[PDB]
Amino acid sequence: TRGSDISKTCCFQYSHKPLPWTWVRSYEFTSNSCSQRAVIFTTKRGKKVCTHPRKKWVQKYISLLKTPKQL
Repeated sequence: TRGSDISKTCCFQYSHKPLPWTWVRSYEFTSNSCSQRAVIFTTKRGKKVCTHPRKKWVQKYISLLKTPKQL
């Protein structure tokens, strides 16, 4: 919320593994202009990782890291 709100960058590689919540912070969906829509999980080190929204494990990390409750 107080880092880089202008991080509208696309993604490409997708990690397939449960990241250690100890180093996880939040997440963020890619932009619509990107040619490959993908979710992203941010860690405590400041490194945002891209991932696929299809994988159920990712849907569990997004709802857990933070719920989309913004109108």
